Amino acid sequence: MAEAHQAVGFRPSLTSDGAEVELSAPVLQEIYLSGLRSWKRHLSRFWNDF
Repeated sequence: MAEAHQAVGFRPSLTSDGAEVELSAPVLQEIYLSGLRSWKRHLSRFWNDF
């Protein structure tokens, strides 16, 4: 009685979200990585001078 299931089966795997979050992490990660590559050009002055 303490433990019970709504249904024997489970909704479609497609409907379920495999990813832990879907805020936009994948997009954010790509933008951050791309920005870092570009950042080096802007950081060149500081980078050259220890």
